[PDB]
Amino acid sequence: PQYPPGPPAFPKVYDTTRSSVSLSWGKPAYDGGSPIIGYLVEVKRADSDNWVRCNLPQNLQKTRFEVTGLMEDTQYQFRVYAVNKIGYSDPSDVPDKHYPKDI
Repeated sequence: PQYPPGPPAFPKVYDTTRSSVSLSWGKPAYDGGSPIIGYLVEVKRADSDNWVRCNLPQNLQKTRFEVTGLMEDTQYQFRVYAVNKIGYSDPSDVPDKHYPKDI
């Protein structure tokens, strides 16, 4: 008997550019009894209700991802799913709203 994994641990922004935001997280506390196969990153405009998927899970084995194609001076929010062969974790929201900016 196997379940979807738990939420990714400690998600954060760790870099930005004027057109991208880079997120990092840690492996979930539990994997539901089947190995983690990937992660799924979703991004929305902070002033929006429409989340957009940024990648295919099997394409994202590492616990970091650069979200590209973002508009400078526009605020975004992010959430990350852990995935295994059973399904998707509860998403782990990335705290706060974030601008893509040259820092």
